[PDB]
Amino acid sequence: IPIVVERAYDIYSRLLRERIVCVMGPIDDSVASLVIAQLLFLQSESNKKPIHMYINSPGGVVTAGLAIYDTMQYILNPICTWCVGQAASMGSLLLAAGTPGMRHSLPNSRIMIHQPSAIQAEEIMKLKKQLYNIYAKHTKQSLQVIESAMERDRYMSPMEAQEFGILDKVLVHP
Amino acid sequence: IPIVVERAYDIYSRLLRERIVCVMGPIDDSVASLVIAQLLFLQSESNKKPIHMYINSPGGVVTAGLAIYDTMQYILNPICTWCVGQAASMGSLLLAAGTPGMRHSLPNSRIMIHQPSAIQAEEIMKLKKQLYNIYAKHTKQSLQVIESAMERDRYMSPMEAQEFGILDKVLVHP
Amino acid sequence: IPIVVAYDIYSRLLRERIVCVMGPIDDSVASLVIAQLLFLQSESNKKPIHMYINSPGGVVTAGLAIYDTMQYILNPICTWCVGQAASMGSLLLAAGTPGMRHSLPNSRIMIHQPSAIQAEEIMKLKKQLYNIYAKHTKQSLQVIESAMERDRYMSPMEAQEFGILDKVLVHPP
Amino acid sequence: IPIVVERAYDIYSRLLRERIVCVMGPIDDSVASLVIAQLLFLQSESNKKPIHMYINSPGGVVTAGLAIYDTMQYILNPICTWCVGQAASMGSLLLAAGTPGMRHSLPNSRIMIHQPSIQAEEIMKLKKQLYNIYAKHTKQSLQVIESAMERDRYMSPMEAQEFGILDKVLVHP
Amino acid sequence: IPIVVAYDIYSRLLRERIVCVMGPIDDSVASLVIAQLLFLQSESNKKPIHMYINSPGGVVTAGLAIYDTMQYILNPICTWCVGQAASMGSLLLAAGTPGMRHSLPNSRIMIHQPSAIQAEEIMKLKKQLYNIYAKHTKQSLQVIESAMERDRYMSPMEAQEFGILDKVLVHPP
Amino acid sequence: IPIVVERAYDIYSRLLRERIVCVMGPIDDSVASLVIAQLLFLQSESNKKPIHMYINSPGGVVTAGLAIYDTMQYILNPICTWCVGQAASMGSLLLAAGTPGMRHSLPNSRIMIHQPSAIQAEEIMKLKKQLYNIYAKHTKQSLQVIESAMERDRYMSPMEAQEFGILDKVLVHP
Amino acid sequence: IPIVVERAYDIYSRLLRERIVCVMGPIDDSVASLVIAQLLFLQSESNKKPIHMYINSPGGVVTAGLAIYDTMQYILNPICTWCVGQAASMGSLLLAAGTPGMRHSLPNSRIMIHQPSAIQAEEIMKLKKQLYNIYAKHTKQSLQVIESAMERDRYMSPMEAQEFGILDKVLVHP
Amino acid sequence: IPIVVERAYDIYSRLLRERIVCVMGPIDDSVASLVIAQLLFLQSESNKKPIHMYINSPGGVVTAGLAIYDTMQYILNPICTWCVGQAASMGSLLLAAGTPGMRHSLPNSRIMIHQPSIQAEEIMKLKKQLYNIYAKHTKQSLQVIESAMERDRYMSPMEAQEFGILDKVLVHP
Amino acid sequence: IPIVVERAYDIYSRLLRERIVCVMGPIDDSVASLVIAQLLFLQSESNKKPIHMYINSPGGVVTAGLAIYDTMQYILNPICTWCVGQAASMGSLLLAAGTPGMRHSLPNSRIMIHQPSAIQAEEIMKLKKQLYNIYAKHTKQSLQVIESAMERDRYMSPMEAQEFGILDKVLVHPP
Amino acid sequence: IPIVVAYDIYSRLLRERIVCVMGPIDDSVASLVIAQLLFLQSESNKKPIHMYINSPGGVVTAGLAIYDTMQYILNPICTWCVGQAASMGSLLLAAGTPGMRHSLPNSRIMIHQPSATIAIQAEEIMKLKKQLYNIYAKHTKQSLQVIESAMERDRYMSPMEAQEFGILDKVLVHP
Ligand SMILES: C#Cc1cccc(CN2CCC3=C(C2)C(=O)N(Cc2ccc(Cl)cc2)C2=NCCN23)c1
Ligand SMILES: C#Cc1cccc(CN2CCC3=C(C2)C(=O)N(Cc2ccc(Cl)cc2)C2=NCCN23)c1
Ligand SMILES: C#Cc1cccc(CN2CCC3=C(C2)C(=O)N(Cc2ccc(Cl)cc2)C2=NCCN23)c1
Ligand SMILES: C#Cc1cccc(CN2CCC3=C(C2)C(=O)N(Cc2ccc(Cl)cc2)C2=NCCN23)c1
Ligand SMILES: C#Cc1cccc(CN2CCC3=C(C2)C(=O)N(Cc2ccc(Cl)cc2)C2=NCCN23)c1
Ligand SMILES: C#Cc1cccc(CN2CCC3=C(C2)C(=O)N(Cc2ccc(Cl)cc2)C2=NCCN23)c1
Ligand SMILES: C#Cc1cccc(CN2CCC3=C(C2)C(=O)N(Cc2ccc(Cl)cc2)C2=NCCN23)c1
Ligand SMILES: C#Cc1cccc(CN2CCC3=C(C2)C(=O)N(Cc2ccc(Cl)cc2)C2=NCCN23)c1
Ligand SMILES: C#Cc1cccc(CN2CCC3=C(C2)C(=O)N(Cc2ccc(Cl)cc2)C2=NCCN23)c1
Ligand SMILES: C#Cc1cccc(CN2CCC3=C(C2)C(=O)N(Cc2ccc(Cl)cc2)C2=NCCN23)c1
Repeated sequence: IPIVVERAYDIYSRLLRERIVCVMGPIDDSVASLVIAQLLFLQSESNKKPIHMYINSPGGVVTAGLAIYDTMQYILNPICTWCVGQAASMGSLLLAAGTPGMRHSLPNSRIMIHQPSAIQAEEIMKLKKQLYNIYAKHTKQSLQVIESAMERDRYMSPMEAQEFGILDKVLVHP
Repeated sequence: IPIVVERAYDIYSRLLRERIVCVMGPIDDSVASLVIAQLLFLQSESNKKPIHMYINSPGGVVTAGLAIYDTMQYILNPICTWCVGQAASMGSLLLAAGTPGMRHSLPNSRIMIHQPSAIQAEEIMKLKKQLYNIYAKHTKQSLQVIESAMERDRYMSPMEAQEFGILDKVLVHP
Repeated sequence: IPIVVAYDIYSRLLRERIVCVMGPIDDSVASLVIAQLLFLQSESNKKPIHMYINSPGGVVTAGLAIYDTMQYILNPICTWCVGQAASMGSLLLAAGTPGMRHSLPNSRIMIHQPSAIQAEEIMKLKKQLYNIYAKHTKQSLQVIESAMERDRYMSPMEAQEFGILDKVLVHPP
Repeated sequence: IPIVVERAYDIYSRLLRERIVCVMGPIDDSVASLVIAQLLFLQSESNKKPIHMYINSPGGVVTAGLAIYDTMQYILNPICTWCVGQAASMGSLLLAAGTPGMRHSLPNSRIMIHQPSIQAEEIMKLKKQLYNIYAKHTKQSLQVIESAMERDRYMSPMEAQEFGILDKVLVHP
Repeated sequence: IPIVVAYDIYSRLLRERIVCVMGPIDDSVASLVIAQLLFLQSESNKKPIHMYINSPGGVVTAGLAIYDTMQYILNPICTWCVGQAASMGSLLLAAGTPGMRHSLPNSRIMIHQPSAIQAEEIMKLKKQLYNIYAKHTKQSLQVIESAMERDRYMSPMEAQEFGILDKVLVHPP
Repeated sequence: IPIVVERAYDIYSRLLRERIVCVMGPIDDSVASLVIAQLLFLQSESNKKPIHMYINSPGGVVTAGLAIYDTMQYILNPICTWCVGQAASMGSLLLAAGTPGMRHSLPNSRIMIHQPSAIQAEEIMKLKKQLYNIYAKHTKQSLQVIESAMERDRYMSPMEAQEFGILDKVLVHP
Repeated sequence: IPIVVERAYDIYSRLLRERIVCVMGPIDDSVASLVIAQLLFLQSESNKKPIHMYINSPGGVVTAGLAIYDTMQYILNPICTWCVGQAASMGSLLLAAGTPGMRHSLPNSRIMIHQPSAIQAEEIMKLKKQLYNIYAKHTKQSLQVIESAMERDRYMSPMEAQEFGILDKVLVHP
Repeated sequence: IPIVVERAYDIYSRLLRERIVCVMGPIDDSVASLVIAQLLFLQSESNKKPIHMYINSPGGVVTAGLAIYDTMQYILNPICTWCVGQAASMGSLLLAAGTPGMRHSLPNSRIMIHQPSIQAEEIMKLKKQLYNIYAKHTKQSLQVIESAMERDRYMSPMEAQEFGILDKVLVHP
Repeated sequence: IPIVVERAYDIYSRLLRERIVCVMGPIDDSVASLVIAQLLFLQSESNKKPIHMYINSPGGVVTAGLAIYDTMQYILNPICTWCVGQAASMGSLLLAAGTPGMRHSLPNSRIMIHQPSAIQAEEIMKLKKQLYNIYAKHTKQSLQVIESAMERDRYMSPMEAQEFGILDKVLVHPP
Repeated sequence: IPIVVAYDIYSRLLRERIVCVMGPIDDSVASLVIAQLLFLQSESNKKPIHMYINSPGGVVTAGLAIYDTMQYILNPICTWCVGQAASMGSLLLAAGTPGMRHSLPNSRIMIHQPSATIAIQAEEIMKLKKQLYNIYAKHTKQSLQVIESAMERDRYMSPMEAQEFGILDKVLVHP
């Protein structure tokens, strides 16, 4: 990982200085802990300067993704979400959880809300319903529209995602 | 692990200077030794200022969880416990052992006191009864209610765990 | 391992004169524990050292090397058990200074030994353990021998009654 | 496995023709199914002729050993148990479960009723089933069985005879 | 395994009343050797059995199970060592009928034992071996004990002098 | 393994009915037990008819080679040894231990008496001297000539091994 | 492997009844022992009925291949060799070792005399020279022509092999 | 590995500043190179100040242990050897090679000169080098060293003192 | 790796500051590139000052051994070779390749010039003959003598290696 | 890796304008060698650059990337072979600037390519081989047919034979 200088930082530390938090790759408890630590640090530096979440994630552990979601809801800051590459499963929940008006995608990204695939059947569906309710709330779709949509094994383009309510804006340049 | 200026710390060192101790992931002896060392250290800086324990944990080794528990009870400081993600098995014992009035969860966490399925049968039950007595004391439920509940292979929402006495506050914002 | 203020937290512990024995005891754990005991003795021959024990046991000869160093140095040694002290773990707990052997209340202590050398050597080593435990608990050889045959754990108060430790502590005295 | 002629038979088939069932090596569901099939087979050939069970086992899966134990008790035949090598844990339960007066060991065998090492309550429910079985067939009290089982040790055939696990120690026919 | 005239060659050996003990001894080797000894006894209680031993040793309790069966049956047993008889191998060689323990001239014999159970059990097993070896070599316990401490092999003639075997054979007598 | 009619045998059973014993590949205890069983069996069919041992072997376990050797010396039969391919280490000891006048090789075989580089140092040398004495006896070379030759990490042609006394006849045709 | 009937044989046993010996695949000591056993059996059934060796082999252990060669030279029978697929390294030596006039190849086979790639440098070259001398003898080329040719890492077609003297005949139908 | 301050030093660097060289765990070429580098370094700082070698080793590669032995003999410094835990095989050779009067053990250590378990002649040439080294430093005859080394056993520090491997058994400074 | 004292260094760096280069363990291309880098650096610091090479090795890759050899011959510096533990196969070639009069062993070392047992047969012999010519040259023995001693799978003591020409002095203590 | 005075020793070599090509060539080695060559060119596009080669070969496309970078930069490039230069290693050796390609005396050089690459179609493997034929022809000044016949031969050359063939200019013992 390369070093940059004005002051020396490895490049990911330099991104944190810009108020950017990276969510790349599968989400597990360790990624969630490092993402949460950064969200709370950046709020500490300022309650109202926007925070940017870069998402390129195929998904990951549901409870770890919900821990990130709950922290995003908890801090006061506007949070801008940006999808590069893809946002599948828990990645798309975090993308849709950004501050309204500030959820973005680059033009070739792929977005999926279908969930892939130790605990009991009652617990798996309780978690499933929590996802149904988060998605309904942030997309402004009905529970039934969410449930039928998550049953489809397929990706959407940024513009379909925009029309469904996961995203507000599709980019190309600044 | 990103670096943050304040004066250059990795972000987990910065959490500790905020008096936050992280309990993420399975508990084993090496997790316990690190958590204990940090609790004693924060006590030595100040025996009055509260300490905050952040818990996202599926449980782990019982004796190592009991070492953390005993240290929490030993130090003078008030201890605020916070659940994000999940607090299951020993994770939820540590959450319930926070200072009364100061046990919290974020809204989408999942809490389980049922214990997961080399020592003798007498020893396994002796440990199990040590857990029954700890949970009964911090929830103020009777031993028989703790015993029947832990037989249920379940998971509870934050609001149920509040009513049961595992925690005090379910918060969404500051 | 976090950094405190510059100091990684385990080096800060050593600055308090705390030596940690967490986990299976083998030769390199023993080499590090011994290095630390001799270092702390050279800082002050008389100031107490604190040994934090959370351990399932380990290699007998490595255990006896730590034991021999503990008896060698001039310092008083406070032992503290958290979590557990099983097998060689509990030998090191029992070997602290008379009056300064402690446990927190939910610890489990065991002196039974779990199940390459000849049979005569295994028995010689076993009798060295019987003699060490008899000396520091003040029990007879026969009592130690019969107790070590029972595959069970003791609570802190029962270990206190048997003579493995002196005090079960809930809060700071 | 060599063949013996009389008709051609592998040697283990010859033994079963002798009314001998072998319980060798760890007990698991597979072993239990084969042992049970053989006990039931021999009963259907005659529910009066004795059945011989040859045991050389370190033990194994408790529920699999209980399945064999129950079948032994269910069939009408007298059952002679013979210990060669060792009978440890479930091994020694099956040996002690033979028909009274018909439980034997060769002279250099080792016998252990200590058990080695699913939810905590279920582990003790199973252990209680073993205490009740050992008490019934040895005629010791429950308290004597429990103390004996926490001792991590083997017995000689003569000690196991005194305790009630066996009736006879042999040398020759 | 070739076929001779119908008979695989190892079954033809059993027809000569030869039982092979080749290789590490474990519980299934012992179960097969015992099955064969009892089979051959039922063919003729009095006809000699021949035991071919080429073995580095193995599990002690499995070894003692074969030993106990050898002493149990009525038959005389000729032991023959080819290649080697180490540890439990050499116990079974020494345990043949007095006068009928043999070796070919380039065999190596060892009674030293190589280097999960408690230390007391390992010593009990070791003393059972001392008593077996003392009985069949006619040496005192002290002599057996000192010899087993030496990590070395003996030639056939030295094993003959020590009492492990009776005859070193080059050609058919 | 093909089957041949004569009355249906696999071809290795047919070799045995011709009084041929195969010693192919590394020698270990299980090879030795099978070779010994066949030598005794062929002796029991007839103590006078020659037995033929076919050897293509890089050597193997010393004690197992010595068991075969001792059996060869024990039985009454003349034994013809034949080397094709190679006879190295214990393989070449068995070749040299054939009945005098009846040791052969095919033309392109390679023969080595040098020994390849858990027991004590005294035991390893005791075994080594047992081999020195066996080779000296069947080649009728002196102990010191056998000792220096075996130090040479070499391989010899059939004609050299004839001159050294390892074998008697090098044949191309009947 | 399927069974055929007039009399039941697995198909490879039926091939042996036709006096066909298969050398397929890499040549090691085990293949050589089974090939040798069959060559000697078939001579036993008849001293002068031709034997057929089918070769599709990338090569293998040199000493094991020389053991097969020496047996082919030893038996009295005419031996017809047939190459299908390929004959590389030791496979091509066995192909060229057939009775003159009776070495054949199907039209798409590939033939290589280049040798691919524990013993000392002196031994590797002694073996190499044995191959040089066998190839020179059966191809009627000079040692120098063989040595320079084996240095070329390349396959020949059946007709080049015919012209070089490895083969006598290239087929297409009976 | 914790840091100690005076300047920052990992604890093993602090020990070397004390003129202490650690020989822990198996001896191989890597360990030997580091030990040798340290002995030579300490000599260059002073060829008179004693060097202390702390040994807790089951042994290891003979030639690597001989490299250390030769360096120990080569440097001019007095060398104090200290055994904690165990000194077995090459371990015990290095312990016995300390400067006379300066060879120590803690009280519960175990010491073995039996060696555990390339061409046969070369294995004995090496073993002969070890016999000569042990005879020189213990002052026993070659015949006494050879018989002692074939016994598969450990000695206590007091026995090893009688034999000439050590001079002093300690408890405290 | 322990640390030693201005300035502080790991002990292997401190060795190089003394002009000591270590060849411990099996010789492969990366060991050779490191030893070579160290030889050429030491030559640039002083072209005339001796370099010391410490050898405890069982041998290794021949071409990598020869690459060290050629560098040792290339530099202007005198090179003292020291054998502790063992110098086998390529290790003993490097030991013999030190400056005449400066090749040493401690007393209990074992020395072996026998080579242990993908390239063609002709290349293996080409490389073996290069080893014969290097050993002949630095021991002052004939080719035939070197060829016959290398067929023997044995080790030499320091004193027989001395008599054979592989080294000059067996030392027990400093001078 | 030892420190010289702070400076790990491989960084000290880069300060001498030496670039090391040790061991097998793959994309990561090529990236690091290219980075170093362009670095040294930016320090001075006239001071010679030194490539040390001890290599059995490696991935063709990654060798060709180094070759093209050597040809692209302006500096004179001296190539030095120690140990061996096989397959893509010998291409790089031969690609140094004329008059400046060297070998130490016991090196082994091979232009035969071993029987690497993602697996590829038959026409692509031959297209690559013909790229290597051309590069070797241009720098050895041999005709394509001599190059082709020579690479068919599975063998190593000595340095003096490599010098006659046009792969290197100078074989040397000392400086
Ligand atoms: C897992 C988790 C989690 C997620 C959302 C909220 C909380 C509640 N927690 C509860 C407690 C708490 C909080 C916030 C806080 O944001 N800060 C300031 C701070 C934090 C981190 C850094 Cl690096 C710098 C500054 C804080 N300083 C003392 C306590 N405290 C948990
Ligand atoms: C395992 C364990 C364990 C758990 C709970 C209590 C104790 C008792 N122990 C007993 C001894 C003791 C203690 C507290 C202590 O809290 N501090 C101050 C300190 C500690 C760590 C750090 Cl990083 C900084 C400051 C202390 N300084 C000397 C001894 N000592 C053990
Ligand atoms: C293995 C071992 C071992 C265990 C217990 C005692 C001894 C004897 N040893 C014997 C020698 C000795 C000793 C003590 C000593 O404690 N110190 C001072 C010192 C040590 C380490 C550190 Cl970090 C700082 C200071 C010491 N300085 C020179 C010699 N020396 C061994
Ligand atoms: C698992 C199990 C099991 C164990 C103990 C008793 C039963 C009850 N069972 C109940 C049913 C039953 C039984 C006996 C039986 O002993 N025999 C005769 C028989 C059995 C086996 C063989 Cl080989 C030959 C003959 C039987 N013939 C039909 C049904 N039947 C189960
Ligand atoms: C484990 C074991 C064991 C070892 C030594 C003796 C005994 C006692 N056992 C005790 C019982 C017993 C025996 C002998 C017996 O030798 N035979 C005859 C028989 C056996 C096998 C074969 Cl193939 C052919 C014939 C026998 N027939 C019914 C019971 N019975 C155990
Ligand atoms: C291991 C071994 C061993 C090696 C060499 C000699 C002996 C002595 N032994 C001693 C005993 C003995 C022998 C020969 C014997 O050759 N035969 C005839 C026989 C054997 C095998 C087969 Cl298939 C067919 C026929 C024999 N029949 C009864 C006993 N017996 C051992
Ligand atoms: C390895 C090998 C080897 C290769 C070439 C020749 C020999 C010499 N050998 C030497 C001895 C010998 C031979 C031939 C022989 O061809 N036959 C007839 C026979 C063989 C096998 C089968 Cl199935 C059927 C018939 C034979 N009958 C007794 C001895 N004998 C070895
Ligand atoms: C392997 C090895 C080996 C073992 C025993 C003696 C020798 C001879 N060698 C011979 C050469 C030699 C020596 C000593 C020396 O002890 N020192 C001083 C020094 C060494 C190391 C450190 Cl870290 C600091 C200072 C020395 N400085 C230059 C040459 N040199 C080898
Ligand atoms: C692989 C290799 C190799 C082996 C033997 C000789 C050469 C020739 N090479 C030829 C080129 C060359 C050389 C020497 C040189 O020794 N130095 C000075 C220097 C080198 C390294 C360090 Cl660390 C410090 C100083 C040098 N500076 C520019 C070119 N150059 C190679
Ligand atoms: C893969 C590749 C590649 C290979 C050969 C040439 C080019 C073209 N490239 C084209 C671009 C380019 C080049 C050269 C350049 O040599 N330098 C100077 C520099 C480079 C590296 C370092 Cl570490 C320090 C200085 C340069 N500075 C900006 C752009 N640039 C590619």
